[PDB]
Amino acid sequence: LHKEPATLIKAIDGDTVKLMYKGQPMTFRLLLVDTPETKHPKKGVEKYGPEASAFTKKMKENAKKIEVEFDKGQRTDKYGRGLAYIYADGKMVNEALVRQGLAKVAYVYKPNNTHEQHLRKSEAQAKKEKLNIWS
Ligand SMILES: Cc1cn([C@H]2C[C@H](OP(=O)(O)O)[C@@H](COP(=O)(O)O)O2)c(=O)[nH]c1=O
Ligand SMILES: [Ca+2]
Repeated sequence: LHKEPATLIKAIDGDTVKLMYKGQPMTFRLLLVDTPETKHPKKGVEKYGPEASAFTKKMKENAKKIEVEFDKGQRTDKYGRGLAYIYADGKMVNEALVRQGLAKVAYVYKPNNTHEQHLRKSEAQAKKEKLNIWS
């Protein structure tokens, strides 16, 4: 796997962002995580939804460098969103959210699970500390 630069266009929510990738505006969906929904009516504004978005937003807006890291499988989901591990100044946003109890490790679709254990460990740590989602 390798990191590729991307430029923030707009953070949509905690796990979905619009990035300029290879001079192309693209919506990216954070691999292996699920931040609470703030959009979809069928889900409603979920607890920590807002917090997860602010977090991603903040992390990404304050970053000097944004990098996208595709996994070994599909790079896009059925919605056409790029599936990556996104890094803000070398910090994986996916993990950052999980570690904070702002996302749960979800949608682990092999073989796009390269950092699953990593994220799982951070999630365990967040549950362990009863952070946000786990509080
Ligand atoms: C993270 C991720 C989401 N998705 C799909 C699973 C869900 O489809 P459905 O929308 O049909 O439930 C949806 C979850 O994304 P969101 O959390 O943005 O809703 O996106 C993938 O297909 N692959 C992935 O790796
Ligand atoms: Ca989500």
